Amino acid sequence: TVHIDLSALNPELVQAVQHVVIGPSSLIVHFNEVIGRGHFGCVYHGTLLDNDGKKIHCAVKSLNRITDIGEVSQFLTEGIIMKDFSHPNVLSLLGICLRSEGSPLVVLPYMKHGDLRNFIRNETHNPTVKDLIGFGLQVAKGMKYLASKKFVHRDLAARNCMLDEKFTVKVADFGLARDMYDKEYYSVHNKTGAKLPVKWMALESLQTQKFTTKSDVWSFGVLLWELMTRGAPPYPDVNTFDITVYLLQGRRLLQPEYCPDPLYEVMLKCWHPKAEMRPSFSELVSRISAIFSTFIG
Amino acid sequence: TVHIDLSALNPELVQAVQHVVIGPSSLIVHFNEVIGRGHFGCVYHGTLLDNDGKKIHCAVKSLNRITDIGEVSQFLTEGIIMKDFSHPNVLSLLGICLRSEGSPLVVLPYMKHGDLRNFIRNETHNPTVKDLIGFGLQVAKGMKYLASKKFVHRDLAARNCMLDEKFTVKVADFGLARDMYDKEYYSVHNKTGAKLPVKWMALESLQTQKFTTKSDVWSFGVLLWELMTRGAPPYPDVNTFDITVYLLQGRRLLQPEYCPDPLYEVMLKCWHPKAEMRPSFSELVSRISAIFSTFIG
Ligand SMILES: Cn1cc(-c2cc(Oc3cc(F)c(NC(=O)C4(C(=O)Nc5ccc(F)cc5)CC4)cc3F)ccn2)cn1
Ligand SMILES: Cn1cc(-c2cc(Oc3cc(F)c(NC(=O)C4(C(=O)Nc5ccc(F)cc5)CC4)cc3F)ccn2)cn1
Repeated sequence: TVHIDLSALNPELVQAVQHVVIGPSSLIVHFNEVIGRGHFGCVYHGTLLDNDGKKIHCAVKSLNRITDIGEVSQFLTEGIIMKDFSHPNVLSLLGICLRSEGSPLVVLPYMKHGDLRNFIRNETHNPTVKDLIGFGLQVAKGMKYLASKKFVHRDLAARNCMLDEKFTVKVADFGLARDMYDKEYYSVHNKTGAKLPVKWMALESLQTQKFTTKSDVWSFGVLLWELMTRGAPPYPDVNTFDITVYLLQGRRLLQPEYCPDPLYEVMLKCWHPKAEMRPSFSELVSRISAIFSTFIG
Repeated sequence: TVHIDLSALNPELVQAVQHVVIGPSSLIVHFNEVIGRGHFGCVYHGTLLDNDGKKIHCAVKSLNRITDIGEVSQFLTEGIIMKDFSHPNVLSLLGICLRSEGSPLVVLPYMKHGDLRNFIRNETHNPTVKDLIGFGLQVAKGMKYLASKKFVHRDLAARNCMLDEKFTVKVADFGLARDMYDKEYYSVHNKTGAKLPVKWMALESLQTQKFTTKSDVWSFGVLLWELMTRGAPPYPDVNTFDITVYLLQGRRLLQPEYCPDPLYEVMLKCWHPKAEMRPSFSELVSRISAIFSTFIG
């Protein structure tokens, strides 16, 4: 039971939400089929009805246990941010349900193969080295696009990239994760306080808490490493409190077994201690494209 | 076009600069908006970004026309000297940009009301006698602090005190000045040779070119006089070449119109021909505090 005063929301926000509102008899939420639980609420399988009558399989993200109007606001703006991107390697929005009674909803296209991290860890799938380089390239393209819209991601990692039925990677800001044998996704970050994924963070972000596109580039480097190790945890035998010093000493993730030398060289350029010396996403797309092009497998 | 060998700088200096480094990701230099031109280079309006997102209005001091590595060194040490002071009446440092390619930068907080001399001369502002005594007191407090760190200023005068949006005086070593109708600051001292502001200098400094805290006390006396006359030039009818003799004869700046007797008495004690007989800044803070406290206006 939720009653929301719509008049207490920013009116421009409400108007933006109206441009992507979902029809009254188009969405079915399968409460029986949970995808995950977060601090915000639940994510369900759902079935949206096309402007024609067609049945679209989607993921319904629902806001539950609401305590204040600011929480509704943030939920809705996150939704609106992703409405104004349009790129095959960035996860798109199907719609939003905002009513004065009941949980607000954000509806997303269903991603057949879930998150990229569980996919590359899954032993039934045998993604080849070339494939993994392919996935890293599609990610670079998504970040290249987002960096062109001056959007800073802050939480790039394999767990936040989804993978669709055509094996297209959609960069996303899911915030949830799951284990190999878990049926359901759960929250990665704490309910309150800053989102700090230490082992994906740039040296300067660890020190100053300031995130930039150039720090997304670092996280990408780490994301590449995940791909080439098929989802190994980074710096496993290092405590999250010692990471900073470890980096300051000049140590870096080591070359994974079947990772090509020039791709590992890309990862290092991503981890350059000076941000402005790291490559842009545009340069990464070109470098990794060249590598992919000349790779045999 | 300038390229600097960082390895040719003292390594401790470079390490100190690292503790206050700014990212080329955070500073915007408005080359279109010049504040002043000196022999070192230019000062621009600029916009620095807070460690997460806030836009800070600053002044960017840039080193241009560099001929040798010693010049870079001095520029940078001046910056570092002012990083290790911390006092509300001493101008602080926002940061330094030191890169191999391009002009080195020192970034400072923007002072809404510019230098103290132009402020008290400005007829749109009607600072009362009490206010002016207030400004002199804030200066004494700044010098008191600097004298406790064994720092000798050498060039204290109203033109080198800045004034912020709360009307706090920041003692500084700006080195620049401007006229009532000039839109832009210019150099006070010659390109080459010693910085010698004759009408603010202690008798012994005029003779021996040695500067001490006790000679800063003299300059302060003169600075007080500027304040009480709302920025009149000192010894106007005296040539800079005859000042020494004039002082040797025992003559001193006269009592300004609405200056209180006991504050003028403070100024004289500052101009005592024997340095060790002048008051310390700590004594000046007490004396002027008492005067300010019992002043009605
Ligand atoms: C088999 N399987 C299918 C699934 C499955 C699970 C799904 O759940 C979600 C996935 C998300 F990515 C978000 N994301 C979000 O809610 C937001 C988001 O994506 N932000 C954002 C996006 C792109 C940007 F560039 C920048 C920001 C608004 C935060 C939510 C979800 F519920 C969805 C589809 N499919 C899981 N397993
Ligand atoms: C409206 N308006 C605002 C403005 C305006 C102009 C500004 O220009 C500057 C002011 C300075 F004081 C320095 N100072 C310096 O560069 C140094 C300095 O201050 N050293 C120092 C400082 C304090 C000490 F106790 C001892 C030494 C290193 C020499 C530089 C500047 F570019 C800045 C802000 N605001 C001018 N008009």
